[PDB]
Amino acid sequence: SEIGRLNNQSLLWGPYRPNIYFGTRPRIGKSLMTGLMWGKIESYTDFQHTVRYTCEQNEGMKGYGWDEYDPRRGGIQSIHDIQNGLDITTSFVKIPGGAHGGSWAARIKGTLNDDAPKDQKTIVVFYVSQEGENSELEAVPSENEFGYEGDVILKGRSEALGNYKLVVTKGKGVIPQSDHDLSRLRGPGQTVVQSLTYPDEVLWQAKPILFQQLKAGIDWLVENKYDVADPPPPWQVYLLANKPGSGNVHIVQKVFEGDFEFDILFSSESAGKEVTSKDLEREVKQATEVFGERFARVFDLKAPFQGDNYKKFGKSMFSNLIGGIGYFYGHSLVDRSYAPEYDEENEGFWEDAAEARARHQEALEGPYELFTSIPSRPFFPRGFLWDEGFHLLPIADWDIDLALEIIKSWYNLMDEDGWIAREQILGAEARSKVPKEFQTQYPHYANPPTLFLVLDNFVERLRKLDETLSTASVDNPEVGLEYLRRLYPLLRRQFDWFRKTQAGDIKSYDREAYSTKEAYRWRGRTVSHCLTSGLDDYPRPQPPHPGELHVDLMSWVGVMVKSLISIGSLLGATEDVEFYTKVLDAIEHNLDDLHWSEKEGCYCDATIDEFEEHKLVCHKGYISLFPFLTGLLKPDSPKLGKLLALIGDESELWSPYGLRSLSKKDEFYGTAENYWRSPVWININYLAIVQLYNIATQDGPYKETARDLYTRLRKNIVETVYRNWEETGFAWEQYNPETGKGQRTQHFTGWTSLVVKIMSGHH
Ligand SMILES: OC[C@@H]1[C@@H](O)[C@H](O)[C@@H](O)CN1CCCCCCCCc1ccco1
Repeated sequence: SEIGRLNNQSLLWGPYRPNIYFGTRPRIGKSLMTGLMWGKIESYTDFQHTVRYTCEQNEGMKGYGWDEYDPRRGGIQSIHDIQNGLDITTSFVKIPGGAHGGSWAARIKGTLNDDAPKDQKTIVVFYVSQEGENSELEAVPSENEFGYEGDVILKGRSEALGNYKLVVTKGKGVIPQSDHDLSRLRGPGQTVVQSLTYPDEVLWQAKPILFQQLKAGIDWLVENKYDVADPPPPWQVYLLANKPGSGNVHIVQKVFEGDFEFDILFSSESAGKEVTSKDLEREVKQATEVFGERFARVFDLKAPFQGDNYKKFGKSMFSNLIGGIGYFYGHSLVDRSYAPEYDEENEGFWEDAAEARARHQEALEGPYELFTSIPSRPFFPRGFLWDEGFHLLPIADWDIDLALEIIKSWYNLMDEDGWIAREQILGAEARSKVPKEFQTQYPHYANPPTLFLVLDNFVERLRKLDETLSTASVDNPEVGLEYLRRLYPLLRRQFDWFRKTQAGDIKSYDREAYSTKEAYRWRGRTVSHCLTSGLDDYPRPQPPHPGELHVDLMSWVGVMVKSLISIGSLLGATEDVEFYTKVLDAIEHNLDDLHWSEKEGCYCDATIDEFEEHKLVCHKGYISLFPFLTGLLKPDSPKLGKLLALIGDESELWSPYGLRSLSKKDEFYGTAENYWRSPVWININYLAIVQLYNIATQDGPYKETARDLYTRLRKNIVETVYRNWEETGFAWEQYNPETGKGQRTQHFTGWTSLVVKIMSGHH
């Protein structure tokens, strides 16, 4: 309980709003949040198009991301904005102390790029909001008439945070001055604050709230005879009238000519002395040193990636992955009808289930909270179930206590039946990034249980103060077991939930096999898709059919039983461990009996035919290697070796750039949206690389073959991601097997980042 409270205290504050360029919030649903906004202003209508706040990716932004980050300490973020001619640094640092989760500081630095006019006007805004019934926040008024010559001090109080002061410093930088008649009523130009109150649930809507104030300002100009005959400068037209006070929103605005910097100092009163700029500098410096030392220890790049170029690459892939960590809070949209159509028991079941959806029974439920890393800051800044399985493997290396926090956070969402929604859209803010048609979660929709992989890694570590806290759950085996003891019931619940809801039909067709129980079929499939599997458009038996069996799903169950055995063993759940052992046995046999093709030489999904007999439907690709990817095969398996032939074969899956999702020989190669139908995906490649390495480092028939493919596949995967990073600055969602080019979505960190773990090795 001691270590648990120390983690709470340590992880409370962070820049946990990955959906915006820069902002802070604690791991409290209703509390204090900050956000940064900037935009050049050249005209009377331009700011609304230039201003930046939520993350996007267009021709306007060269790139951005974290150059170093640890959620316990802070980090530095770099933003390269073409539209606004600015290179921005956002440095954030945490100062432990008091009872309330410590303090923190940020420095915003903006440098004009060579293209920007030397005399650019740039509007910067710091937006602060506080939710809660019994909380207060006040801007201390200034001496001077029209705004601030110096720092803005906000004093606030809340049950969650105690007393605090949030200071936005005067800054370095030329501040432009107006000789217009308006300066008599608005001042010649200075820092300003507007204190406002709105009903709590709209506070997150910083852009509209801001724009509403600017609009009222411009309206006031027009009411008071300032016109096109003789107008003030644009930048003065968009400077807000100063009106500090109290409210649950505080708009702090500055305008700069040329380069600029300013600081935010959040001072927890319950702590010792208040935070200073000089403080922020020291801690920024200190954090970097610590980051540096830990990176070289945890991510020791092995040949041929020992070079500094690869080190910068790793540091970028790592910092963006871990930097995506967010805290989200609010209601989810869930259909709790449990319509019978979602049982998908009929032929044509996809029209049945569409009819139930068209009943629109869903409603908001919760609130819920989640602490999680995300795949994509610009496009999907939210938790995806099987994604997090992958995100946490490098994170777990860095800070196992951290990863366990995230696992806990995920498992806390599980409902009474055993279900966790595979996509976590929590609260109005999260919903703003998502069409309503795609918000609704479905209690019958699974997602690969990849979080079990991280537990598997923790379990091997457990067998064999920011320093202490990162590893406290492995260094103190009592602590480690107590975690598993508490988690175990939930793991088991989820296992049962898969077998209850994702069951395949053996007994009701002409199907002979060693076990009558073991067969699985992903609920949720449409004619062309099966989103729940993770592999959107990978070809599946056509037409979809309740007699389908999916070899990937079965292998995922295998992944879970094996973990339940390890974790059960460790807690001594003897009754349980024996159930597992009979299940793992049956899956082993059943994988072969239901999914093995001796003709094709790989594992296939199955359906039942027109004549009601079990057919194999083989599509040589990731799906076909699943038992191997998930480590279910014995190292001397004849089948394994046949699969090694497939993996290595250039005319099938082996591209210079990684394993192709689908074989070049399959009819569905590069068809339709071509999502999982040729491209190279780093997450599944990572599984292939890990499993090759296992075979390569053991006595057995395939040792040297596995070793060769490990060597080359590692090389191809790392190089492809790195060349693309070098050329484009980005991690990509997937990679083109013909050109090697990164495609689909940028800023995918995201499981692409597994590249730092591939390079560093000693699995
Ligand atoms: O990383 C999560 C998820 C993985 O779990 C799956 O394995 C993967 O197959 C698909 N990805 C991405 C899902 C994208 C969410 C849909 C809203 C995005 C809107 C858009 C579409 C184009 C650009 O923006």
